[PDB]
Amino acid sequence: KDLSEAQVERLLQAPLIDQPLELRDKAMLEVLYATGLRVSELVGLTMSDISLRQGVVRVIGKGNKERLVPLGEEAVYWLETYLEHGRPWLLNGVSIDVLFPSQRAQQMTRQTFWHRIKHYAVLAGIDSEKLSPHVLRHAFATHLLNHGADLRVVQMLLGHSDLSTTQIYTHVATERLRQLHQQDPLFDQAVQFVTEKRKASISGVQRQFRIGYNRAARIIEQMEAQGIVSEQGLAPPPF
Repeated sequence: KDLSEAQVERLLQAPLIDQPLELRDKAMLEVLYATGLRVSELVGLTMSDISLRQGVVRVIGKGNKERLVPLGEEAVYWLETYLEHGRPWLLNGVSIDVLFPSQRAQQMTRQTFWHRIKHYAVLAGIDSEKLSPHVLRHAFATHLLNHGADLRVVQMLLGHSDLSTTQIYTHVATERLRQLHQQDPLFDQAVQFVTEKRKASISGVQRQFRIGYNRAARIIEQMEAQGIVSEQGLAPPPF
């Protein structure tokens, strides 16, 4: 509307993670998707706003009021990965507190990050000129609410109410913070992974090739078709 789930998934998958710059953008997109943060708040995050251990980001929103927004598992993974393996290459020795610095160690603006988002939207087969931040945020929201594994209860009560983007993300943050307060080209690669590791799980295929949940799922499905795996409720091991 006009964005499909499939366009959302391609967009998140488009970044090329051997490039520090795109690995940054990958983390940025995953945070945006999970948290519903505004682009202006995203590009303004500091290192001190993140807690990977707690799984939350601190955002100064309305009234300049600090609140904690749960990041989710994918954003945590890609943040970790970015911090270890991408961000140092963006500084080249320079020392700054900006979480997502530009190519040349400066804070990005909403508009320069938006230029990045347009680049990935093209690869994803999206009209990058028609696309706007509010349409993007709302497609992220809708997709999150419909596929977040921990959000099925929220999906059931509110998925059909056609809430605003902000309302979806507020309900998502509430539910996720409640829980925290309680204590295909990859097919041949995938076949060799599953026949080797012997466990066939959507989660493992997902984290093994760092792809989205639904792509991992459609890869365990192309396998049940071709005769390779046991059914949720078979092929010999290589070597």
